Amino acid sequence: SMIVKRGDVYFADLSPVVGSEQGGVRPVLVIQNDIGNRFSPTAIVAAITAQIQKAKLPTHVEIDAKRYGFERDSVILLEQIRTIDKQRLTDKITHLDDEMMDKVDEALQISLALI
Amino acid sequence: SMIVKRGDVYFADLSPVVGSEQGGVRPVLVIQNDIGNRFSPTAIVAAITAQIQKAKLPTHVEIDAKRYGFERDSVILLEQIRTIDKQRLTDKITHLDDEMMDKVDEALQISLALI
RNA sequence: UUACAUAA
Ligand code: NA
Repeated sequence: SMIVKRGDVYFADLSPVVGSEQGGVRPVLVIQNDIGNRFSPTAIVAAITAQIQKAKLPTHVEIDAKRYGFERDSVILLEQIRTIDKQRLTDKITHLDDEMMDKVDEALQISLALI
Repeated sequence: SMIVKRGDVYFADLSPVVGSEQGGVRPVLVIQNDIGNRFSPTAIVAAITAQIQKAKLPTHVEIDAKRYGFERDSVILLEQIRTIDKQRLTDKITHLDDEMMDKVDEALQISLALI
């Protein structure tokens, strides 16, 4: 399988889904550790949306599109995470810096009560 | 949406899946924080399996069925996470104690590179 | 009447 790295953002097809799950083709952020990312057929990712541009919850991290290379201002949803097989991935969009990933890590810890 | 709690174990159908995403009806462990569990229509869960013969990865936590009231000795796969609509949850099996959840937390931190 | 894969 393709190698990916924590911090990578890829388009992925998350369909089909049930109820309030996030579906469709959308950007996703790789949040699995890099050992699994190297050896496993699967990655763990967080959904990104543009339906909001500002964080509503402490599990949200805003992405400034111009700074980070996105089409529009988006938000990473650390309450919407899932293990996906790498075949769902298509094109790599970008790789987020440490400033962003530190915010992602805090949001993930809150999301999963690891605080 | 129904109230669930971190530490709860429910059956859920994780299918349909692609590739090596954990599929089928199986127990899942709620790992989302309880504020999210109260206010959101989705729950973040980890898949559980009974294939205890596979090599134990650092993202795996073993469940002794006699102690914890399961049908057979099982393994919590913290590399297999899903955010699912609560309507997927069916029968409640049990609620895991703090000793078990401390091991889950450690494995989750390894899975998501939050060590 | 409830997987496979994945950690030098
Ligand atoms: Na693909």
